[PDB]
Amino acid sequence: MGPGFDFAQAIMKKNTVIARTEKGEFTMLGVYDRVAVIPTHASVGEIIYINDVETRVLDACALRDLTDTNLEITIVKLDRNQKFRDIRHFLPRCEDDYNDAVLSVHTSKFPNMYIPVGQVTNYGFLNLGGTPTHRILMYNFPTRAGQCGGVVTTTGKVIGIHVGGNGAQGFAAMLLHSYFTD
Ligand SMILES: CC1(C)OC(=O)c2cc(Br)c(O)cc2O1
Repeated sequence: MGPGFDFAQAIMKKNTVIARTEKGEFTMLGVYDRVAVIPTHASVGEIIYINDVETRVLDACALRDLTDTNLEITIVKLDRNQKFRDIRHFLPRCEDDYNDAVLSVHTSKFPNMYIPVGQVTNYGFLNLGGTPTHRILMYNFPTRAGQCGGVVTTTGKVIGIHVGGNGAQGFAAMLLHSYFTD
């Protein structure tokens, strides 16, 4: 409908796949080469389904900060025959607050879904499902089961992936450029 939705659509149309694990179907953001991200609660194994194709997992790393605190981001390298468009230059370098964000989801349950969530707070610490978690972003939208892995964008920046909610607020794990240096 406007330039926020334009940037979100550009990311969804080229840089997402549908990931299926034993714990469900997730929006999965591809970042560069065969490297993608997914919430750590997806419990990625040795094999994952990518757009309903059986795919070997070459590497999976559940990220923690240097306090050894959960970040809820797993970086996955996929044995796929095709590379993602490199979007690392759209990742923030530092922790920050944002205005006017969009949460975008693409699954069998929620195809082509875009939500204007408004202001995003650098919330920091969250007890997420009983697990102490750092680098959480918060938005005041009643997000629901099925939106985990959804991409959080502003115009020109990919800032997080949706990892939970409490019925009134939604919570995303930050994406930082430093997670994807090589
Ligand atoms: C009520 C409650 C906790 O129920 C869910 O199952 C749920 C899942 C996601 Br994902 C979310 O953003 C928010 C949610 O709200």
